[PDB]
Amino acid sequence: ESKRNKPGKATGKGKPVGDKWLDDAGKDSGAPIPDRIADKLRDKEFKSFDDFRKAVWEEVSKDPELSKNLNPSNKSSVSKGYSPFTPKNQQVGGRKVYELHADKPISQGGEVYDMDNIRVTTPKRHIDIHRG
DNA sequence: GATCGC
DNA sequence: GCGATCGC
Ligand SMILES: [Mg+2]
Ligand SMILES: [Mg+2]
Repeated sequence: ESKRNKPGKATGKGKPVGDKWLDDAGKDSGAPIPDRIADKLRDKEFKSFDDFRKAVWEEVSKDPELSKNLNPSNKSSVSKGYSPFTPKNQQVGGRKVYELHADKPISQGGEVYDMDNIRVTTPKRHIDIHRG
C-alpha cells in the first residue's frame, strides 16, 4: 500500500516560469512546477495523488496564461483536470501525456505531495531520466 | 516491481 | 479498480 494511495496535504512554494515552459519538460531535469499553481493549492489535504493531479491541471485551465500555449484540444483536457498530450516524438508507444515525476524517488524519502519535488516530463525524458 | 497515467 | 513501459 503505497504512500501515493493514502491521503495527505499539499506542500511547496513552486518556481517562476513562462507560458513556454514545456521545452525543458523534454529536457534534463524537466520543466519546473509553477508558483501560481503552488500557491493556489499549498495546504489542501488531498485524498490521493490522483486527486491532486486533477487539481493541478484544472488550475492550469482556470489560468489563462499557461493554457494560452495549448491547442483547443488540450485546453479541454486540463479543463476537466486531465493531462494534455505531448508532441509525438516525445511520446513512448501508448504513454502519451505529460507526467508528474518525483525528482527524488519516494522510496528514498521523497515526499509525495512535495510540489517542490515534482517535475514535469515527456515520457521520452521520464524514461531517460530513469536511466542516464 | 517501480512509477507514471485514466 | 484499469493500462502503459522498462527491465543492466
Ligand atoms: Mg520516477
Ligand atoms: Mg507487473
